[PDB]
Amino acid sequence: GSHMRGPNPTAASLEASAGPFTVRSFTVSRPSGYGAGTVYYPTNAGGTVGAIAIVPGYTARQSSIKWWGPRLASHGFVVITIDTNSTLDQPSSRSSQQMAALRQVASLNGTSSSPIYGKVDTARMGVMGWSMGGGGSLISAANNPSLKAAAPQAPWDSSTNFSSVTVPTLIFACENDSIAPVNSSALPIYDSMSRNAKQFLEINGGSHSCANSGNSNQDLIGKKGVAWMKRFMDNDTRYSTFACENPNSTKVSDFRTANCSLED
Repeated sequence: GSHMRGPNPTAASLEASAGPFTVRSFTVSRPSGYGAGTVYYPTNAGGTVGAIAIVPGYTARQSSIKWWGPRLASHGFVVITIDTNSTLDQPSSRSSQQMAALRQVASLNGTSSSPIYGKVDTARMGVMGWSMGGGGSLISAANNPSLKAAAPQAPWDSSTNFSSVTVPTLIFACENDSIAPVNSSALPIYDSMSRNAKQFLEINGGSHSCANSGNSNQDLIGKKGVAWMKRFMDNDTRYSTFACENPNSTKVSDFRTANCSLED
C-alpha cells in the first residue's frame, strides 16, 4: 500500500523552507520515558500521516534539531523533537527514549483532547537524530525492524556494526567532522549495512553540526530528509528520484547509495 499526501513534488517545492501544509505545535505536558518533547503536526495533510522522533547529541537539547520539526511536518508528518532525561545519556538510553516518544505520540493519537487526535498512522514511524542521537536512531532501527525509515546525522556509536538493519537508512555525514570523524563513524556504519536501501550524503566542508538548526544547506538537507521519509514512510514512489538520486551538487563531498531504485 501507498499513503500518498500532498501535491506532486518538484525540486523547488522540496528546497523551500516550508512544504504545502500548515504547521502547529505544542509542548508535551507529562512526557513518558524521556525529558521533554515538542510535537509538530500538519493541520491539513488530507489524511493520517506517519510520526518521526528526533533526538539530539551529548550535552544538546531540542534547539540543535528543532528545524526538522516544521520542515518535515509541513510535508505531512507528525514530528516529536525530544530532550533526554539527562544531557549525558548514551546511545542505548537515547534509543529507549526515542521509542518512548513514538509510544507517547501513538498515545496522543488516541487521546480525544490532543491536537493530534486521529492524525497519526501509528504503523508508519521513523527515527532521526544527531551524533549519539543518530547512534540511538540506528539502535532503534536494529531493535524495531517495523520502523519505516531512519535518517541519522553525524552518527556516533561505540559499535559501527549495524549489519542486522533492514530499515531504509539515510546517513547525513559532515566532511570535516572532528567529533565523530566520517572515517571512524558515519562511513563504517554505512558500510556495515548489507540488508537495506541505504544512502550516504557527506556535506562538503561540514563541521559536526552541519545538519543542525541554522545550517547553511537546509535546501539540500531538507529536500533529502523529506524525500527519504516520503519515499519510505509513505511508500510514495513520486519521491523515488528525489530520495534515491545523486543530487550532483557542489555542496556534497561524497554520495553513495545501494538498493535505492529510481523507478515509479
